[PDB]
Amino acid sequence: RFLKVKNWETEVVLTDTLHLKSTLETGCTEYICMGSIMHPSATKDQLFPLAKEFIDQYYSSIKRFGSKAHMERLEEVNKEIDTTSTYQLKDTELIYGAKHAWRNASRCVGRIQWSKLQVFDARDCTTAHGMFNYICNHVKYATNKGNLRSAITIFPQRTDGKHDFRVWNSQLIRYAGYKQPDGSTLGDPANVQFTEICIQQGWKPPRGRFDVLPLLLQANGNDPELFQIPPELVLEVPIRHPKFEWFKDLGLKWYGLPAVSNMLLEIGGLEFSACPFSGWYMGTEIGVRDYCDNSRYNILEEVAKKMNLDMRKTSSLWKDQALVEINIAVLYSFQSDKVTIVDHHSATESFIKHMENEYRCRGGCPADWVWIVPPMSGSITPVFHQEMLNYRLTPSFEYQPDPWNTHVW
Amino acid sequence: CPRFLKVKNWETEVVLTDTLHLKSTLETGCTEYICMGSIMHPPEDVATKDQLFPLAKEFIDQYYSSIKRFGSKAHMERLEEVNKEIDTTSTYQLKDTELIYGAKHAWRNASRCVGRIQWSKLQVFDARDCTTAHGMFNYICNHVKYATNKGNLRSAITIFPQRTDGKHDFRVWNSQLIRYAGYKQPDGSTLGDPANVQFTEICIQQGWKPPRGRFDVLPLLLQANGNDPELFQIPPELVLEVPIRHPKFEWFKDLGLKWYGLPAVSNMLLEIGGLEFSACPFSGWYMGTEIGVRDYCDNSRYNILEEVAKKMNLDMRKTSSLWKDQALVEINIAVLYSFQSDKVTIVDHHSATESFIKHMENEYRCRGGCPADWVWIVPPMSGSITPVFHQEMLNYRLTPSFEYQPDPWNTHVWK
Ligand code: HEM
Ligand code: HEM
Ligand SMILES: CNCCCc1cccc(CCc2cc(C)cc(N)n2)c1
Ligand SMILES: CNCCCc1cccc(CCc2cc(C)cc(N)n2)c1
Ligand SMILES: C[C@H](O)[C@H](O)[C@H]1CNc2nc(N)[nH]c(=O)c2N1
Ligand SMILES: C[C@H](O)[C@H](O)[C@H]1CNc2nc(N)[nH]c(=O)c2N1
Ligand SMILES: [Zn+2]
Repeated sequence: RFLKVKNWETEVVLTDTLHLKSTLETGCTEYICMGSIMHPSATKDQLFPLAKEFIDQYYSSIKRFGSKAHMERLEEVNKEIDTTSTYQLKDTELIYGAKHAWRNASRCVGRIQWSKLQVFDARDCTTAHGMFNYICNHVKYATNKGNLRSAITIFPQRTDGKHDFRVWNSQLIRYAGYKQPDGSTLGDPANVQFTEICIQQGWKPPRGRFDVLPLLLQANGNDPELFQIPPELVLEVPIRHPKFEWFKDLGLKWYGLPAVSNMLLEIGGLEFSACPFSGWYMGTEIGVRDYCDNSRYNILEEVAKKMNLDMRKTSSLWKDQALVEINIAVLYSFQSDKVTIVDHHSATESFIKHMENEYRCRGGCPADWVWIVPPMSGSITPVFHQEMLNYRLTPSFEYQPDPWNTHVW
Repeated sequence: CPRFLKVKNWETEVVLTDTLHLKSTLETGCTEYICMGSIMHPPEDVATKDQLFPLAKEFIDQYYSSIKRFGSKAHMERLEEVNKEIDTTSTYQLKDTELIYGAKHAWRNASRCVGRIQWSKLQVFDARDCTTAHGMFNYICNHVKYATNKGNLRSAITIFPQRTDGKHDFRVWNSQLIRYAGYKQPDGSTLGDPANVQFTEICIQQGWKPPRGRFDVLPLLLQANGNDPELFQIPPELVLEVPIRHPKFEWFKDLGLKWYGLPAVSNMLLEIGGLEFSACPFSGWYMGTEIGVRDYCDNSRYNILEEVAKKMNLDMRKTSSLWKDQALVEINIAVLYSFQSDKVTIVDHHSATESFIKHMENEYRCRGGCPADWVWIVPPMSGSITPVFHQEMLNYRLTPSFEYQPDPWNTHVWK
């Protein structure tokens, strides 16, 4: 079927044909929808049709479907799968696969940029020291003195499952979290477990509120190893407020480079368990979730107090006032330090434009409303009013288990 | 489908187990290859004899299970009396007790409603003896006055006769009992509520004389027994309204905003045991954001962010200053303050969502689940600083239920 999606603000109706091409499951059925579940539920024989499908859409994308080059590649991949229990992507294929996995990421609001992605091939890597060198170069390239540039670094694909390359950090750059005797938590509570694994591995914690975690790198199934990122490569921003001169005294900072390192890139049936990728921040990521989640840095009440707000009744919306002021500060700080950042109004605007683009040239755009709508001021951004269809296209980024649950030393 | 499904809360790590989904009765719109969770709405004939039997049995069984009389003499006797009735008259009539049970459970089952902690406290008015539009008018006035209660609002539903052959439907043509008119001007601007322009034009055609103001209460347009609909003015003393003022900004009063106290949906269809109640207006009380964020600040609605931002002396040329966000909070502070001051029941989105989490947890324990539509349950401002944002939810359709239905002017055969 052709499916329609309506924007209820503009009455614009788009027509989705692209969904007919998906094979992977969403988790929903005709009787139960799991649209708000965060994580719902290879061999020679499995591997070839997947390989064939990806190769097919690649040569289709470059308008050479059924070409001699196409036929040979199909033949080449078959004999290699047969003889080696796997196969290797051409460079052009790797780049195409990585850009399209971003393009297909239904939960990403930043996808208007999908084709501007710098791809670093690290499939010749064999050691954690190698991984560290590769990741350092990535961080340096992507940070670019504040003029952030999208990048992905791709390490060797999974083979027998026992020689996995893994970045054990969930992001390349995050702040430590410490469990106080107090019972309270210093730093970022989200990272308390990982911080303790690093300490247990020999890392000497400064026990501060914003200590950059070391890299914990696993290469070829071996034990992971600790590395400190050279600090001149770690760009950070002191958060200050344009009208509240007391905001600086709060002592808040964040890092400029968002770099997810715990996901799995899947291309043509090949699995890349280590593929750190980075872009730039949407302000709410920091100002709403990182800072104001009860299970994170949880600063709302501190801020509302310096704002001298009545905090006795919820209906004074003191939390909503403090939240807006915090997010103003973050945007103002990054902008003032010339560090790339986008606000949720601009970002969601761009995404509606991107959707339109994708429907026009590709016949659809998979999108996850639950994730796309910003965590504050939802209905005054255009994506709130935009119906979206969610479905799974490959190449893709997938979740994988945390390494400390499968690996033994 | 698996017998046990798990939902997690990511803020509190609390995990809940759902078994109620097994009783799901029809389509969500989703398939295993595509999710339609953000789609708003995913023949003039009626249920046949053979279609009606198992639907009725299913409901009656469920009713007698709820009163701990499953398999009793009374249960089996009711089943037989219903069956005889469907067989000889092609339909059947609900007992008052079943009617009340069914309405309460349609609310309880309403996956998009955050106020369901209140579901068992619902005044049901049986208007199945109604025959004319004047009678519908009488019943609706009585509803409004009861539910309003001088500002101490009480949830209520009034239920008109069920559908028979489909050519004799009772319908309230209004989408809500109380709403403000909208008027398209020759120059393209809109006066009043742009959402209601179509319906307003219908009323005007039907004989209504429009004051052509910013907040004119619309008349009722009421259809009884499949006849042409008729106009009635709701007595203005029965329409409680709240002028919007702000605790700090004294200029806010000058914006001349007000809203009505009673939210009352009148265009949905109530389905009980396969019976179809096409006119079933129900009402509760407002969550502040419904008015402060959607009614006032949607671009296609009253759209007042700009005017408010101006009076707040905010820098409005860069989006990153968050001038829209700042004014939105203030508008919603005013709405809550104005309702509380006039002692009209209202709930803020923090209190409401926390109550719904408690409600949901209780439902999981006593009922084995609680269907919920995250896209609708999460508030339209400040989403992640409410507890429902972090709550995984399962969405599925149980019956009895409230359902959407075509707009009556689209289907009506004019006499
Ligand atoms: C360039 C600027 C970018 C912006 C502004 C952006 C924005 C976002 C945001 C706000 C989210 C929600 C994540 C959360 O709430 O935790 C997200 C998710 C995601 N992004 Fe993007 N992103 C950008 C670049 C990228 C790049 C370069 C990639 C990969 C090459 C990418 C892949 C993804 C994926 C796979 C998700 C889903 C996360 C999950 O399922 O956990 N994004 N993005
Ligand atoms: C008593 C206090 C109540 C509160 C605070 C409340 C709150 C809400 C809210 C905020 C919505 C979303 C509305 C929107 O965004 O348009 C909603 C939807 C809904 N409510 Fe409740 N409600 C209440 C009472 C009731 C009652 C008494 C019923 C039925 C007997 C009911 C049935 C529904 C239904 C069926 C929807 C679905 C909306 C749709 O799909 O169009 N509610 N409610
Ligand atoms: C269990 N989830 C693990 C991954 C969590 C995650 C995945 C992808 C993105 C994010 C948010 C961080 C981010 C990443 C990127 C590339 C850009 C951005 N603005 N923000 C978190
Ligand atoms: C397509 N229109 C169908 C009805 C739209 C609608 C249904 C249910 C609720 C609402 C919002 C009004 C409302 C009703 C009730 C009972 C309570 C409340 N807080 N708010 C709109
Ligand atoms: C329960 C729900 O799935 C979960 O809280 C989601 C909701 N939407 C989100 N949206 C974004 N962008 N990021 C998130 O982490 C989440 N969390
Ligand atoms: C496209 C999207 O489903 C639509 O804008 C929804 C989003 N969530 C909503 N949530 C509520 N409570 N009410 C609404 O009208 C909507 N609109
Ligand atoms: Zn779904």
